[PDB]
Order: sequence, then structure tokens, then C-alpha cells
Amino acid sequence: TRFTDEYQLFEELGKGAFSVVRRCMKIPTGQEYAAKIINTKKLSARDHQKLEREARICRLLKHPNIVRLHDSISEEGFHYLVFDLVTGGELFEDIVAREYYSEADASHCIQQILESVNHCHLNGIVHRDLKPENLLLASKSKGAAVKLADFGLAIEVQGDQQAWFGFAGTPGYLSPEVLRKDPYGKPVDMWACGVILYILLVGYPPFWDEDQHRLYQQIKAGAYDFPSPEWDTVTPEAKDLINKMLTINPAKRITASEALKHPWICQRSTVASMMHRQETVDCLKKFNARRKL
Ligand SMILES: CN(C)CCNC(=O)c1cccc(-c2cnc3ccc(-c4cccs4)nn23)c1
Repeated sequence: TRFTDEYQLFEELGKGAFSVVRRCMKIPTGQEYAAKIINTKKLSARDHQKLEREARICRLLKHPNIVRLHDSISEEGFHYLVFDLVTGGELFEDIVAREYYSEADASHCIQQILESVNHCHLNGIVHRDLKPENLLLASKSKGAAVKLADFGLAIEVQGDQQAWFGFAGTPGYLSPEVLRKDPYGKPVDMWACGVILYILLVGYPPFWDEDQHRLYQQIKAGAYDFPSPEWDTVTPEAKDLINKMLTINPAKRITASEALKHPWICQRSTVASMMHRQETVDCLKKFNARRKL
């Protein structure tokens, strides 16, 4: 009964089909947290496994770019995962509020995302649902680091053991191997990082169709473009990283630590363009609006 007795519940930060996240304060310290609240009534043994796996994954991952777990509390009927509170909102909503936004800032963001995908992979965790809603920002007052969130769909892998761990993911970000029902692993997070990198540069997604089945065929072919004019001002090194992240052969796809050594990431001041990209800001506003529905 540790949560009800020591915490005060506040407003809802987000809601889904099977959980809710609410802000909360610890009554003794006055420190503020985010509580993920899961109904544990009448779960199967399969669901109990998934929920204790989520709590295990969140306890293990300690990294400046991953939401930090403060306590996992089991009350009768409910489970609470209590994370340190990050107040900076979604990454993509902070970007559209910037008056200066360049490839160097995109590279900065993707470098933090990559550090976190890397830390997951070193601990043998595949996130499987990288997407803008899962990319929070720490307060500008605390450094504005990017925070990877929500490991509810994550899996634990041993070494490079690859298998068909079932369908999971969000359609625009799904890798070709998942869509083929082929065995997959860590590379599915690098594919998603390439879709996010792409959107971070131009404000719209690399694969898109109003017909989801045609969307899937485009993904499986790996058929994205760098159309003029917007891509004409983008450096070739940034286009090269996308190319290595969006390869349909998962064995040849670049890995997270290899991508942290790409010159566009680790030689940012000399390689990434520093011009403001106002057309990306505008497209991203339309991107963010559509995803809100
Ligand atoms: C879309 N998913 C992210 C899940 C639903 N949550 C939201 O939409 C949301 C929106 C705005 C802010 C927050 C927020 C603020 N501080 C924290 C700390 C930790 C976490 C999470 C850990 C595991 C899952 S959320 N969320 N969190 C969540």
C-alpha cells in the first residue's frame, strides 16, 4: 500500500488502452514524479509476465537519456511505476517552437536518442516502439536532455539471439523485417531512428500512404527519397547516415554505437549544416497536428 499512503495523485499526463500516467508528489519529500498506473486485476499469467518484465527493464536502465525509475509499487488491483518527472514536454513540440533549428540541432537530438538506444542494446533490451510520443525532454532548466520513455513493449534479448518476437510497433516506424514476419532484433530500433532522423530534417515521414497496405509495401521496398528542393540544402553526410539506418537488410544496417561514430554525429561543428531550416519547422507543425488526430 506504499503508493496511496505516500503519494498525492494529480492530473493525467497521458492515457492509453491499458494504462494511465499521472503526475504525482511524494508527501514526505515534496518531490514530484510521474506515475504509470496499470490495472492488475484478472490478468493472465502471460500479462503478469509482461508487467514484471516492464518493471525489470525500467529498474535496470539507468542513463541520462532514459526516464529514471524511482519505485515500482504493487498494490492490490494496481501496479505503479514511479519515474522521475520530466517537465520539458515532447521533443517534436519543442522543435516547432524554436526560432533557430538546424542540422546541428537535429544531430544533437539524434545523438542523445542514439546514446539511449545504445544503452538499451548494451543491456540487451529492444524497445520496439521508438516514436515521437516516446521522446520527452528534460526541463531547459536542467539541461534539456532527451528522455526515452515507455518500455511497455520492450523485450529482453540475449546477445544477438534473433527471433520472431511477435508484431509490435507503430505503422510508420515499422522495420521491413517485422512486416515480413521475419526474425528480428536490435536493428528494428535503428530503423525507427532513421525514420525519426528523416522527419527531424524535413518535417514529414520517409514512408507515407493514406492506404496502410501501400504504406507497408513502400516500407518493405525501402523506397524513400530525398526530393528537391528541401533536401538540396541538406548535407550529404546527413543523407548518408539515413541511408545506413534505412537499409532493408538488417544485418547490414548500422548499429547504435557505430552511428555514434558517424562524422555527422561526432564531428557536428564541422560536418552538420548550421542554416536554419524554416520549412522543416512548418512541415513538422503539420506533422504534429496530424498525429494528434
Ligand atoms: C506516451 N508515453 C510516453 C506514455 C504515456 N505518457 C505520456 O504521454 C506523457 C506525456 C507527457 C509527459 C509524460 C511524462 C513526464 N515525465 C515522465 C516520466 C516518465 C514517463 C513515462 C515512463 C513510462 C511511460 S511514460 N512519462 N513522463 C508522459
